[PDB]
Amino acid sequence: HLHLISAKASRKYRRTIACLSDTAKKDLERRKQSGAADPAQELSCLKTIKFKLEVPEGSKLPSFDRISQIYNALETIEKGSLSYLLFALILSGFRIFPNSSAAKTFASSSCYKNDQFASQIKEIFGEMVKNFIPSELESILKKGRRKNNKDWTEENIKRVLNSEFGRKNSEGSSALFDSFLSKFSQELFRKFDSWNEVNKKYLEAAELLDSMLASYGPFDSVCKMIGDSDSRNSLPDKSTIAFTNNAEITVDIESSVMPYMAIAALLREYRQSKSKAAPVAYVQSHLTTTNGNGLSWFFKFGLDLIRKAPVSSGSKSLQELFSVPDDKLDGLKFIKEACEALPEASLLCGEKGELLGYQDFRTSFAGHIDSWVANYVNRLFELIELVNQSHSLELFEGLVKNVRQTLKKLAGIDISSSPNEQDIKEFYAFSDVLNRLGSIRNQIENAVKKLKKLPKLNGLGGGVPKQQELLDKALESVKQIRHYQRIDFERVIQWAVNEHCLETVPKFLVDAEKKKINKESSTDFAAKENAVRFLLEGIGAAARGKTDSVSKAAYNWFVVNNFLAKKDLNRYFINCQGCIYKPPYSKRRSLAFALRSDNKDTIEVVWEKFETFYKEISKEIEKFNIFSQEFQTFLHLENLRMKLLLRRIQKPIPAEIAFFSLPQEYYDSLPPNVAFLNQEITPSEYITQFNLYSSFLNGNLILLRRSRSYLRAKFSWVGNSKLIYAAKEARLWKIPNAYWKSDEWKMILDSNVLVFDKAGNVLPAPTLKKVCEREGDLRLFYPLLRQLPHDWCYRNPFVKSVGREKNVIEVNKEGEPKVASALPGSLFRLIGPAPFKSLLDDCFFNPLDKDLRECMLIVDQEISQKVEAQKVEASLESCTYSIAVPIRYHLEEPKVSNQFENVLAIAQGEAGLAYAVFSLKSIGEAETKPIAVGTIRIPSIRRLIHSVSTYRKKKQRLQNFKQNYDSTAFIMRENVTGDVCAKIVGLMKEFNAFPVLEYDVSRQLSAVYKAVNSHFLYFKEPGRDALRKQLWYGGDSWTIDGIEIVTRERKEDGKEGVEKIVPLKVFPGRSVSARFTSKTCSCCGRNVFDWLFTEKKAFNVNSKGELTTADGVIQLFEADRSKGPKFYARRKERTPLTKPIAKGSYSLEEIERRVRTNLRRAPKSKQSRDTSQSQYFCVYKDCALHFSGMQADENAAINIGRRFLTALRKN
RNA sequence: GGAAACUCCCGACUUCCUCAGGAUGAAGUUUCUUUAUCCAUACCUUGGUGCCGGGACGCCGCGGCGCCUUCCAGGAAGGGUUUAUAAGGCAACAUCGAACAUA
DNA sequence: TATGTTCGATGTTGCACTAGAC
DNA sequence: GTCTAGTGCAA
Ligand SMILES: [Zn+2]
Repeated sequence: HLHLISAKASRKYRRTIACLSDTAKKDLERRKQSGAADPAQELSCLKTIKFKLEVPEGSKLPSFDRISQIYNALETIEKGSLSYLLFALILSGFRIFPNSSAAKTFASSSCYKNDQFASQIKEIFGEMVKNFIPSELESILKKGRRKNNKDWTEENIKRVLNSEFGRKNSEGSSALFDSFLSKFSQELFRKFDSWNEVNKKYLEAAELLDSMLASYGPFDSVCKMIGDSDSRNSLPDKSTIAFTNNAEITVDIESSVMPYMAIAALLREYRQSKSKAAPVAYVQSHLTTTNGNGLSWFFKFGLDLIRKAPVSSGSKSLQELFSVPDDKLDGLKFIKEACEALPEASLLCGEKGELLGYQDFRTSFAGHIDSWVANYVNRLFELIELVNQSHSLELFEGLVKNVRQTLKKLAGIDISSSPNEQDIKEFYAFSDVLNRLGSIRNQIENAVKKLKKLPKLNGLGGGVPKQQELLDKALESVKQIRHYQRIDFERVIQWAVNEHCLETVPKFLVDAEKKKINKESSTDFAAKENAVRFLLEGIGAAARGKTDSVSKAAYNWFVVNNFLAKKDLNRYFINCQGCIYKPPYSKRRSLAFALRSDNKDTIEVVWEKFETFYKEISKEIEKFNIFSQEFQTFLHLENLRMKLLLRRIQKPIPAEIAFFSLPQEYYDSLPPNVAFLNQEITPSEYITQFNLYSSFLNGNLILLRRSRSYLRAKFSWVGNSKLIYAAKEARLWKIPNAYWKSDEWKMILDSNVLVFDKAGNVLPAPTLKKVCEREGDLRLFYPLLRQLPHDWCYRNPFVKSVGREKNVIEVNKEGEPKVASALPGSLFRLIGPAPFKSLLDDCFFNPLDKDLRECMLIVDQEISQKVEAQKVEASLESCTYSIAVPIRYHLEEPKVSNQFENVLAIAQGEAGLAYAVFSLKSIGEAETKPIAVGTIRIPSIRRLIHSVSTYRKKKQRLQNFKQNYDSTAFIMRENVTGDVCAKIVGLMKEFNAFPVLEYDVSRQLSAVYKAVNSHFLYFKEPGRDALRKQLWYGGDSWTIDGIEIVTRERKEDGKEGVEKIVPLKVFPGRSVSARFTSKTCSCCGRNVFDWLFTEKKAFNVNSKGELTTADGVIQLFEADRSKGPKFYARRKERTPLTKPIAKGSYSLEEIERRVRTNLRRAPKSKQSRDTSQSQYFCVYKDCALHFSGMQADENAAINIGRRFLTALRKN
């Protein structure tokens, strides 16, 4: 038919296109002038693939608890976790730096008089120079250079020094310091023969520098300084940590709030140092330390060493230069404690395995931490300004300012004290307080500033959840919630009894109902039938659909008591459609059922009837599980009754009576609905606060009713990028005969790599060995290696595949095959389909195209909860080990260049999508004739619409234990979303066009459309952008040469700017405001909205219904009455509009509905999958759609095309 | 668009198409589709299918049956309706806010 | 405003080179 | 020649 590209072909089309993006073109250009292309300096993207790993059984795999334990070491902020220690370190008076050198200088702060020297430098050079202080000077000389920075030419030396000193390329400039670097650089080139020699001989270099400087001015001896600090260094070799006397120590403090202080402590110093950097970045520099570099020693050598030596006795006293008294030694005790507490690294090891250490996780750990640091620090600042910019009120002001100190001290801006744990507690409480008052705000506002709540202070967490413990808490939570449920229920009714305020138990509805219908309606007949409905519906709802005892039981009630016809009951109950009670003066009125004429039950009776029934199930529910389908239903009934029971009160309630008497442990937060307990008598408002128990009850109930879940532990370690290429040893390969006609394979036989079976069947493992050893580029056999039966596997992270012989080849990051030794039963086989596996190959054989990146090991332990001992107990089920391997598509390859000629206009039908293509060439007023037009199926859509209104139970799929809400709905949208973009992508290829899509305006369905737009159109928001780049392979924008478009921005207060034209850029899609794209006609070219407005601002229908317009003659029709009501239904043809309407004179509005009704007519057959008004015809007798018909999508598609086209009043 | 099915909901236990490549050929102006061995082993989704079960609607002589039409006396011309050539896949963690809806 | 559902979004990781000791 | 513990390099 018109079959579009899908799968690999579309991935190829999209990727190719990426390469044609504006940036990519730039990159290629750069290569001409640049010559060599950097992998990291060109467009790329990451494509992650997950492969479960087929670990062979008979492997020494650890218990999940053992696996679980480590993971927690890594991610939890409790004592015995890395986060604590890092926190302990700062808290307990220490500092972490990226390198060893910066550490030594810091400690020996005294030896280097940076303050004066800079002072002097300014006077003499008359400008402050970046990083030109003795302290920093020492590191620079001492530091080493890599890559092409090592080249020992005068120029390179100057280049580096320039950069280090923030000196700009000013050759012509006769700057005092600029000309000093040249002299210095020039005088350094001369006297040392390499950079490596410069580091070794660092006082000589220091000297020289001081010597040169001597000529310009009087400066102290750097080298002396260097020697001086050098003499006093006590620090362990390469320590990236140091102790500060100026620091404040806060040992033995709360784990929950420790993070708060360290950030605060560091933040405070940010100010002392008068740093120019952002606060967010100052702490990340100083906490984690620049790529986990600080922790590389600290987690491996600093940890080891800090357990083995004693705080004071080399004694960790002189090594870290502690206070001689114990002014600040309380500090070492807290960190010494932190180190032993952290368990030694365990059970994860490298190849030829030896255990991995905490230093191997520095990158990820730092990323986790710094992410939080960014977020938390941003909060405070938000908080402070948040603050800066009825006894309780008394409390606020008094208590408000104290909040400033909390925020300020937290932020490190107050040196009055370092924040107390209580400081923290106060903040929330205040939050507690402000919030109430805000509501009060709203309290008298509907009678007729924002003391709005303030945001939370962030926290950190992590580690596998304790499944059993959490479950048990729920169980106890549930028992207690029910228990206290009753008491609040019992007492309030009891209170009512004494004050005798109870309304008629069943009158309530009648009264309440009757209030709804604002009219006489005889005495009490019109409102009592509807009162009988209501009871039925409510109780009707609980058991409709369910197949439990109670549900069927309820059904029986309806059956025995004969409220409705059997057919009727079934449809309500069994088929699950239609309803017992219609809201009066219903706007939809979807054929309200007929309660049986015969039954003569009275409203008072039903409640007595129902009440009796209710009693029955209550006896029964006693024999069932709390977590049960039956109980679930009963609760539904119980709530209705209980509320109805509660609702029968005509007087307000005493606060002491209704106080929601539930302990705190069992619950957490009450929304704002419940922000009260002067003026607290609540007129029938106990219902909502009352509803809490159920909702609260429901949450725990859900958790315990969930049969399956999984817990996840994930690990990412530097250097975990090695995937292994192994041969399928057990198989015999019959190379096809026709393989030898190609020169390559011809070449293969000669090399004698191959080893045959007596039968002439190649043996893979044996042959594999040959290929490894035949000296040279392995690349010779890459083609064979791609054909030779092989498997991609991964080494067991816990055991040691030492290796005696070179079994297989192992592949790294940029394609780095390395003949390694693989043991038997030591590899895990990656499990995935062909396309997936193939990429893995490409990563090996073809690195420039794509290469492997660091992977993540994910261990999902699946647990399942089941009921025993009248409790829910969880038991471990299956463990799956998976590997997520990022694939970097360097791409950065070009093909035969091209551009978009046509345009793709897209419209979305609710049962698919429609398009229209226009040529770039036809840019004149006339001839905007669409090259092509059509529609595409896309079934998912109807599935989405048709499911959301059905409200069916979401598909059960394993959920993380952490997740407490269903994500089933989300995934589907993601899916539906995919197919929609696919087609557009598909269409795009054929027509070499770039799409134009309507801004949005079924609501579930809109969510997806919103998303679809994310993929093509340009948006700033990171989420929207991220989606796009995924599709277009990191591509940014494609600009069409020779075309451009008219833009119209705004200035201020919604004011029109100016019509400016610029070159046209498509991302690869652009947008158009679809204002009544649908109303207008594609062929006609005339909207109907014109007289719409014109007439509204300031009626001669004919016999068949003709109207005098400005632009033609609009012929409005009514339901044809030619053959009778019963018949069309007979064929199912929907009663077409062939019959005219002529009432002589019509209202302004009347035609509006008429025309409304008149254009988007519906479907030909009743048995359509379309309910939407799929068809629209231009009204004029002129338009060809009048007699013919069209699809709204195509039409709208066209208008859309045309409208956009006008814009590009460019060439 | 090739080949197929036939009213319409809600539920219950089975089968799995498609999939990335390598040396070939036979044809059809730098492409289109066929076909041989051969490596790649099939992950996560959206799905499809077979099956019972509980029901419903539109006719009809509590029960039979099921897309509308029309012509030979159960059969030949037409209409519609629905589709599988399946479709998608960038991971992870921690944080924060509320966000939509339904009558 | 009220009845029940749910996502929406920020921030971070998915380093690479080599002097000196294994 | 092999490896890892340091930390520079691009930003
Ligand atoms: Zn028209």
